[PDB]
Amino acid sequence: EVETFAFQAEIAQLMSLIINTFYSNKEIFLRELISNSSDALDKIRYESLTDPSKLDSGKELHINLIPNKQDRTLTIVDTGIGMTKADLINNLGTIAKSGTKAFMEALQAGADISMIGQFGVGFYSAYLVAEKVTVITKHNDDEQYAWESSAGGSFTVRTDTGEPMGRGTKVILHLKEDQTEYLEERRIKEIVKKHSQFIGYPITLFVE
Ligand SMILES: O=c1[nH]c2cc(CNS(O)(O)c3cccnc3)ccc2n1-c1cc(Cl)c(O)cc1O
Repeated sequence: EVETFAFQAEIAQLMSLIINTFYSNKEIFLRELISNSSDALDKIRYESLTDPSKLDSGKELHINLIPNKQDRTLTIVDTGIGMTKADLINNLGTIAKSGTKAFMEALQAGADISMIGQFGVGFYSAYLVAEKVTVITKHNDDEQYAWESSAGGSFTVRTDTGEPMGRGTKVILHLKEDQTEYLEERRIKEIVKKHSQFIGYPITLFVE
């Protein structure tokens, strides 16, 4: 059973802006996704201070970067708080309608696409490099779900019966044919060092 949803008009417009605008500094997508993972990890860290049983689904708080040259995918895995099915559907737990507005008002006021994260809609910068994005998530209060979208105004949600994660979120970037540089170890290392060198959780770059 696959459910198909329409993006809210402001999100479809934000996604069209990211896909169609000429902007060479595409590498910021990784900073934005690592920042989202760090926010999810802060959230489970905080919640577990009062209820340590919330870490029954996994005590390790980390981020893994997994390139796969054969599948042409870059996967960002975190063991953060995860998202419920409702959260996924409601713009991946973001304030995307009000954030898209504030980002649009900022762009007209002298901002560039790299400031997207300040408006809480940094997730959608994944479409700077990916033709398709799959989000696998597991929250303690819900089952494991897979969100997916190739943009074009719609997304799907289905239960994920493949590899249970325990808790957290997996962002699978199906890279555009001319964005394969983001599968190279030296390029990922460079971007992590430049934009995410002081994240409060271990970032492990997997090798092939
Ligand atoms: O899976 C989750 N759970 C998350 C939880 C948070 C924080 N959620 S909360 O605290 O409910 C919130 C919502 C809206 C505004 N302020 C705070 C942030 C990112 C999360 N993520 C997450 C989201 C994206 Cl898009 C991602 O790339 C990776 C992630 O781990």
